[PDB]
Amino acid sequence: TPQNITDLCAEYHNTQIHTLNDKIFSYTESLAGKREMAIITFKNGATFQVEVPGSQHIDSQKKAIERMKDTLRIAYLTEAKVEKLCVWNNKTPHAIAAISMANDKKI
Amino acid sequence: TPQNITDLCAEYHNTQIHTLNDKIFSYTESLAGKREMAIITFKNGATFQVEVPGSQHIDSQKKAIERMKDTLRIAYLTEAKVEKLCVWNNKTPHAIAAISMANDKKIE
Amino acid sequence: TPQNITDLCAEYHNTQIHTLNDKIFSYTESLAGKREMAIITFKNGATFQVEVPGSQHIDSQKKAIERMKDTLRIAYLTEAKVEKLCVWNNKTPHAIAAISMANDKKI
Amino acid sequence: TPQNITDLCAEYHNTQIHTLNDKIFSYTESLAGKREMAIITFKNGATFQVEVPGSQHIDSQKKAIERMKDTLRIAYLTEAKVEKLCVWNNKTPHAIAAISMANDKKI
Amino acid sequence: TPQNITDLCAEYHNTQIHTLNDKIFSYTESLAGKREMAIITFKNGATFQVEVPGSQHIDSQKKAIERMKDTLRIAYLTEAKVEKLCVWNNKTPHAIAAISMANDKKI
Ligand SMILES: OC[C@H]1O[C@@H](O)[C@H](O)[C@@H](O)[C@H]1O
Ligand SMILES: OC[C@H]1O[C@@H](O)[C@H](O)[C@@H](O)[C@H]1O
Ligand SMILES: OC[C@H]1O[C@@H](O)[C@H](O)[C@@H](O)[C@H]1O
Ligand SMILES: OC[C@H]1O[C@@H](O)[C@H](O)[C@@H](O)[C@H]1O
Ligand SMILES: OC[C@H]1O[C@@H](O)[C@H](O)[C@@H](O)[C@H]1O
Ligand SMILES: [Cl-]
Ligand SMILES: [Cl-]
Ligand SMILES: [Cl-]
Ligand SMILES: [Cl-]
Ligand SMILES: [Cl-]
Repeated sequence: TPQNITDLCAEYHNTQIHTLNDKIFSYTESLAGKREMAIITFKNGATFQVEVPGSQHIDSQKKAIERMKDTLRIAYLTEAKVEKLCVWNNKTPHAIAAISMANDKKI
Repeated sequence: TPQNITDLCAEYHNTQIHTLNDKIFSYTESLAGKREMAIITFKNGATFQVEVPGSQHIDSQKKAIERMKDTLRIAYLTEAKVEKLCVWNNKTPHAIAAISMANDKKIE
Repeated sequence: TPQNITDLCAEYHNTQIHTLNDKIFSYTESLAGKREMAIITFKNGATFQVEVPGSQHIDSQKKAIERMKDTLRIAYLTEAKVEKLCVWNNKTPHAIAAISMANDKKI
Repeated sequence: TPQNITDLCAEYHNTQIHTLNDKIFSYTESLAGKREMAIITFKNGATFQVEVPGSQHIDSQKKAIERMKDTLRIAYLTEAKVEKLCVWNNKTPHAIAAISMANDKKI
Repeated sequence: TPQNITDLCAEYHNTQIHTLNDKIFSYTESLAGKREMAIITFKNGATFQVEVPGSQHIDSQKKAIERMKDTLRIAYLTEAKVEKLCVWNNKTPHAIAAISMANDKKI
């Protein structure tokens, strides 16, 4: 089992780490058919999505996808500082796989 | 896959964007039979709903409909600034498809 | 489709609007068998319930009942001002059908 | 239908009211097998549980039990004043059946 | 039935108590297939996980695992002081079984 987001990311193909050390700039969610997703951006312009659930996901991910959208909403609303995101880069926008938050970390 | 609410809205018929850049003024929710819905207004009278679930909605939307109602309630309570709404304009009040929030975006 | 709580209320038999313009004074919830319900009161003495789910409710209402209890709890804990309640008056206490909140509204 | 926690409590065998008028001192929760429960204590030492779900619970209580655990967590974190608890006194620690909160009530 | 996290811990093999009396330093969560988990750390370098649901877990634990992840996220965001963690020591990082929070306690 990995002990941090960097080592978790390294277990998967087509993933990279983005280091943000920043709060989320915008949050978007949709209930439109076939676009039931969230999108977040950072102030520089970096954009990310939580993918629409689909056949690329296994059953255990269904709940985790819903959790990630809860997490991003509350993070946005509390202006919580996001440390890193693990993403799949074979999607546009990049698709969120994991998130870390560590407000007090010296950078 | 769209990158923002405006491009998202352009994928659908009978939709438009409202640019609000303002907090929600009132939040109403109902459990009454056949009116299981939410209604929000902004200070000068602009009014929106989250539709009662029905045969126009597919199963993948059911969770997202419940999520939107949660988002609107917490936005109302925290006085969070709503940037845009994507709505269907073939309903009255206009029916919410998507929402974006971006507090620090400089308005022009 | 109604655009406000007053118009929504007028659609049903056995309903009325209470205008409170006040925060909730007390919140009570129960997990006891056949009394899985919530009760709120206001400082003016008014008492209301969120009814136990039963045969008088249709399937589409089950989720909304749980949502109403969530909404009343967070309103209570944040001292959110409640504008109006739409209630059924053929139950004692009066059974909540809809709630509206509008902090800045002038009175 | 009862109008308050005291009258609700008196409808059940093996129950009693505790008048606390105080915030929760500690909150404990467990995911360990057969001990999927919550425990709260007050500064006077009073200790209570939200029981592990079981065959003594009817289906309508499962959701209410999960809600009660949500309510206690948020009450703990916001330091909300608990007015009264209704508890089953045939379990040790006594098992929570209902809760009431009423911050502005005189004591 | 145990009345506290220490006595709860002593009912299970391969467990131990960590006393932290400190807020969570970082929170990490993942939706990646087969790594649907959460990881928290403390200032002192100590790292803990909430395990991916699996065949080591009984059905009644599934809801409680999801609840624990909710509790840790909200604790991290509010800077709530964690008192003790009960963990399994036959996993790396140590797997969380229970958590207690008691802000006003004398150390
Ligand atoms: O688990 C979800 C992931 O599934 C992979 O197969 C896909 O390449 C990724 O882009 C992401 O969708
Ligand atoms: O997905 C929900 C939408 O479904 C469409 O068919 C309808 O025209 C819209 O008004 C909206 O109800
Ligand atoms: O939908 C809930 C309502 O159902 C009605 O039939 C009943 O008369 C009301 O008191 C209320 O229970
Ligand atoms: O519904 C839960 C309750 O069920 C009763 O039968 C039992 O005596 C109580 O202690 C409590 O467990
Ligand atoms: O219930 C979860 C636990 O199950 C045990 O059998 C295992 O040894 C622990 O490490 C933990 O996984
Ligand atoms: Cl892979
Ligand atoms: Cl793509
Ligand atoms: Cl009617
Ligand atoms: Cl009884
Ligand atoms: Cl064991």
